[PDB]
Amino acid sequence: SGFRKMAFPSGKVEGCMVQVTCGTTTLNGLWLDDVVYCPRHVICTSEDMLNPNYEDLLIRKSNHNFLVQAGNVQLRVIGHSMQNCVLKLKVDTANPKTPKYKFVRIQPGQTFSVLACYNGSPSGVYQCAMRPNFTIKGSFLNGSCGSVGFNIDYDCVSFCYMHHMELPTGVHAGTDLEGNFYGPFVDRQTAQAAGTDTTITVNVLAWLYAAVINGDRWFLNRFTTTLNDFNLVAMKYNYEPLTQDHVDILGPLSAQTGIAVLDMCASLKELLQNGMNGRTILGSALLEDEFTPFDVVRQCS
Amino acid sequence: SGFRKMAFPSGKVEGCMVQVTCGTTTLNGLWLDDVVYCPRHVICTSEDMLNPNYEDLLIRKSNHNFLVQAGNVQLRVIGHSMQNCVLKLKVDTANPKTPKYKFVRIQPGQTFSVLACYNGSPSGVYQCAMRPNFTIKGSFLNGSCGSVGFNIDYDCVSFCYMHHMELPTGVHAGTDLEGNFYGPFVDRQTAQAAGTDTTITVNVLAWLYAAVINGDRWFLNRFTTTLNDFNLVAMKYNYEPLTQDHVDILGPLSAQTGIAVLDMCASLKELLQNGMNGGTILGSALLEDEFTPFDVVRQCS
Ligand SMILES: CC(C)CCn1cc2cc(Nc3cc(=O)n(Cc4ncn(C)n4)c(=O)n3Cc3cc(F)c(F)cc3F)c(Cl)cc2n1
Ligand SMILES: CC(C)CCn1cc2cc(Nc3cc(=O)n(Cc4ncn(C)n4)c(=O)n3Cc3cc(F)c(F)cc3F)c(Cl)cc2n1
Repeated sequence: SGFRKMAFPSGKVEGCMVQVTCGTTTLNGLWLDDVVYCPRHVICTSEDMLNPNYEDLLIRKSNHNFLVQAGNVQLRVIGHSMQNCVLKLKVDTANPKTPKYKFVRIQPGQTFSVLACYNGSPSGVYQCAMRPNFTIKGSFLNGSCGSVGFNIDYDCVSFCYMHHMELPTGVHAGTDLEGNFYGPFVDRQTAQAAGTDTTITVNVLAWLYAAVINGDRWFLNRFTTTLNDFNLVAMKYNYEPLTQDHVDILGPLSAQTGIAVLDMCASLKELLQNGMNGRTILGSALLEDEFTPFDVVRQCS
Repeated sequence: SGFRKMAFPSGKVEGCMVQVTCGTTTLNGLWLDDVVYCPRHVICTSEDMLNPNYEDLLIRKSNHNFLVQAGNVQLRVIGHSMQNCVLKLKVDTANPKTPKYKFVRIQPGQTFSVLACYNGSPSGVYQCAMRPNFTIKGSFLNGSCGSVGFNIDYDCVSFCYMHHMELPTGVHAGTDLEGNFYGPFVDRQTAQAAGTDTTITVNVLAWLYAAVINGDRWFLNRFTTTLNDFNLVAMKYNYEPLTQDHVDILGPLSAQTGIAVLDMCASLKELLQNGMNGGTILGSALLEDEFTPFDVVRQCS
C-alpha cells in the first residue's frame, strides 16, 4: 500500500564503516572481522592517481603507512595485500559488530541498497540498480569512495558493490568485493565513457504490476503478444530482452493481479509505441526500471 | 536524474524498535532509555477498534497485560500511562542502544526517513514528506503501526512521526511522539478522508534552485513579485502559500545562486500561469515537491 524506492535497514553495515588514510589520501573502508577492505586507489598520491602502477605503488608501502580509524579509535594494521582493485588491511582487532555476510557479484538489473559514507561516517541510504552498461545512477559526492552496496536476507548481508568513481556523465562505477570492476572501467583518474545503456525490461514489467496492485491501471489493454514479437519491439526501443526465466519470475505478480505476463508485455509495447501522453504511473512520468520482481513482492506482500 | 529520495542511515533507530502486544493486538514500539512508546490502539480488542473508549480500556489494564519484546526477549513493564494517542510503558531496562534524541513536531513540506517495521523487526527505510493535508504518501503494509519517522542531525535523532493508520485513499496518518495527530484524524477504525491536498510551494522553489545550481535556468525571467501577491496567485493553482519561515529556509539556496527568493517566486508564477510549453526541468515535465531546501543542499553540496 503505497510504492516507493525502499532500501534495506543500514545498521548492520553502519557498524562496519571505517576511514582509511595513506599519506594524505583518504576514503572509506569496510571492517569485517579482522580485515578492512577499501579501494586500492587510497595508495595513490595526487600524481599517482592519473596513471597508477598499483603493484609498484603497493610494494613501496608497509603496514605503518596505513592509518585506519573506527571513529576516533585507530586500528593497527598488521598486514596488507591487494586483490584486484580492493586493498585488504589485516588489523589486530576483530570488529564485534561484524554481521553474518557474503561477498556476491550481482547481474545487471539487480538492485541493492547503498550506504553513502564520508570520512568513515555514514551519511545516507538509498536503492540503486546495476545498469545493463554496468554503471550505477548513484548519489555520491567527493569523499564517497569505498561506500558499499548490499542486500540483506534474514540476518545475512550480501555485499555486492564498492564505490570507486564518478564518470563525466555523472553516473558511477565500482567493483565487487573481490575487486573486479562492473563494466569496462579502470581505477585511474582519466575520463571514461560507458557503453550505451538500455532499460531493464523485466523490472519495468514488475513496476507495472506494482502499479496495478496499487490501483493504477489506465495503461492496461486487451491486446496480447508472443514473447518473440514483444522482444522484437523491446530491442527496437533499447530495452533488454525478456527471457522465459523472466516470465517465470513474474508468475506470482501475474497470479496476484490476474494479468498474464504476455498481456502486461502487450501493455508495455503500447506504452513504448504511443508514449504516456502526459499521464503518470505511480506518480512517475517515466517508466521505472529499478524495481525488481522480488522488490515488488517484498514491498506489496 | 541527478536527485533522488535519500534516507538517513537507520541504525540508530533500528536498535530502539520493539514489539508491543496486548492480548493478540500487536504492533511496533520505540524503546528509549527505560520507556517504550507505542500507539495506544494496541489496547483495543477487535470489538474495541471501531469506537474505543481509551480511558475505559486503559483502566482495566495493569502492567502485567503488556508484552514488550526486543526480538524474543521480554522487557518487563513496571509502569504505564497514556499521553494523547501514545502509550508510554516504563520497563525495568534502559536501552543501551538509545541514541541522543529529541521529539519534534514537523510542518507540512518537511521530509523525514521512515523505518518500516513488522513485529518489531525493521524491514525497510525510505524518505517521504508530510503533505499539506497532514497525510503522508508512505509505503506501509498491515502490521506497520508504530513504525517511526525521523531526521538525524549530528548524531541526534529527531523523532517526528509515529505511524497509526492507512486512510481509504491509501495515504497514511499518524502522530508525533507526544501522541498528537498530524491533521484532523482520530485513532479509531472508521473511514476518515483527508482534506484536498495542495502542492508544497517551498519545495518546488527548492527544486527550481537545484535546477539552477545544475545549470538548467531557462525559466528565470526579468520580473519579481511581493510575497503577498505571489501567495494570492499560488492559491489559485492549488499551491500552498509561503510562510516567513519558508522564505528563511530558502536563504542558503538564494545566496548560493544569487537568485532572490521573490525573483524565483516570479519565475514559478510564470510557470503556473503559462505552463511548461514543452520544456523540462532537471529532465522532467513535472515540478517535484518532496525535496526540501535542506534536501537540496545535502545532495548538491
Ligand atoms: C586531504 C584529504 C581530505 C583529501 C585527499 N584526497 C583526495 C582524494 C581524491 C580521491 N578521488 C576520488 C574520491 C571520491 O570520493 N570519488 C567518488 C565520487 N563520487 C562522486 N564524486 C563526485 N566523487 C572519486 O571518484 N574519486 C576519483 C577516483 C577514485 C578512484 F577510486 C579511482 F580509481 C579513480 C578516480 F578518478 C580519493 Cl579516492 C581519495 C582522496 N583523498
Ligand atoms: C497479526 C494479527 C494476528 C494480530 C492482531 N491485530 C490486528 C491488528 C490490527 C491493527 N490495525 C492496524 C494495523 C496497521 O498496521 N495499520 C497500518 C497500515 N498501514 C498500511 N496498512 C495496510 N495498514 C493500520 O492502519 N491499522 C488500523 C488502525 C490502526 C490504528 F492505530 C488506528 F488508530 C486505527 C486503525 F484503523 C493493529 Cl494497530 C494491531 C493489530 N493486531
